[PDB]
Formats: sequence, structure tokens, C-alpha cells
Amino acid sequence: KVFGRCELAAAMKRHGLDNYRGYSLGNWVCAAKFESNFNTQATNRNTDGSTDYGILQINSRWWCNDGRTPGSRNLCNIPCSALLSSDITASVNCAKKIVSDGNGMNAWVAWRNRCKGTDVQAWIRGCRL
Ligand SMILES: [Cl-]
Ligand code: NA
Ligand SMILES: [Ru+3]
Ligand SMILES: [Ru+3]
Ligand SMILES: [Ru+3]
Repeated sequence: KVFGRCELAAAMKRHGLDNYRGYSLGNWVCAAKFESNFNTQATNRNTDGSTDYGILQINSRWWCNDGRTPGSRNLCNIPCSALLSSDITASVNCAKKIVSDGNGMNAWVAWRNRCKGTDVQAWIRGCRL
């Protein structure tokens, strides 16, 4: 599924992300935009052989199992494919674990480089929430 901006903001809010670990809703929407262009089916292979999955580009090195990242972990205890669903529940619950892990949203490089410090509330501007 390719979510609309407001559609995603609403879904993220329903799933508990608004101010999770102190991150306003617009931070989450901005990160999804630059990670996946709001496409739940987004995948990207990293040069270390790991792969990033779904709307928040969650990496198989640490977070999910894809059976093809030797030496990896599966800290969210899910198949990586779960992260590509139209239902964002798996992505959201995994993202909670990630952002709780010590470096906050800096875990998402595209957040640090494109969202951090910016007017992130613009991402939720005009949405019914
Ligand atoms: Cl933090
Ligand atoms: Na893994
Ligand atoms: Ru939902
Ligand atoms: Ru950890
Ligand atoms: Ru870790």
C-alpha cells in the first residue's frame, strides 16, 4: 500500500506513535516519507547484505528475520515480510522498540539527515486527527 500523507499520520496516531518516546507525529510521518515514500512494500538491499523493509525501512541486521542476513538478529521477533503489510501494526510495534533502544530516531538515517531539526509539524498540517 502507498499511504497518503494524512492517511498515514492518522494511522500512526491510532497506533500510538504521536509523542512516542517524545517524538511528535510529524517526525514519524517525515521519516516514513523519506524512508519509503509512504510505500509499505518498499525494500532496499544494503551493501552488507542486509535488507531494509517497509514504510520505515527496518533492517534485517538487527530487527527482523529474512533468512538471508548471516549473523543477524531478530529483535522484533517477526519475519521481515510482516513489515510489508498494508496493516502498519508490525512496522509500528517494531519501530517502538527501535526508537527505545538508546539513540532515539537517529536510528533512521533519513530522519537524522532530512527531518531532525526541521519544521516536522508541516507533515501533519491540515490533517484531521
Ligand atoms: Cl530521544
Ligand atoms: Na535478521
Ligand atoms: Ru491500523
Ligand atoms: Ru538493543
Ligand atoms: Ru541494538
